[PDB]
Amino acid sequence: TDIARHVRAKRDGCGALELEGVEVCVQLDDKKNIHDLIPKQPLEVHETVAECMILANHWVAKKIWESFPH
RNA sequence: UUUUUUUUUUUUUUUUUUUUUUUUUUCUCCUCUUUUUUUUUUUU
Repeated sequence: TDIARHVRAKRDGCGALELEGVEVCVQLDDKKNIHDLIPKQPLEVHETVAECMILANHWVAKKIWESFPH
């Protein structure tokens, strides 16, 4: 939690653009038919893991660029 | 006291052959309406 919170702190002091999409989820029972629909949401922990893997993939891309130029 | 005679089941067998699924019609034909076309993002 703390690590993610403050990786967020930094890379928003830089300043990202965090926006959203109109996404909905669907549950299907035994009969395979629509019990109900439910709008889904972005959760704190989604943001945490999103930024952890952003920074990860970022260092990855750095490594592989300085490692292979063209 | 009533003798004698009037044929019967066609003859024949020791002939060659080098093709081939099917088969033969039916004309030109008015697709109705918020749009440029949305798009990163993350959790599978």
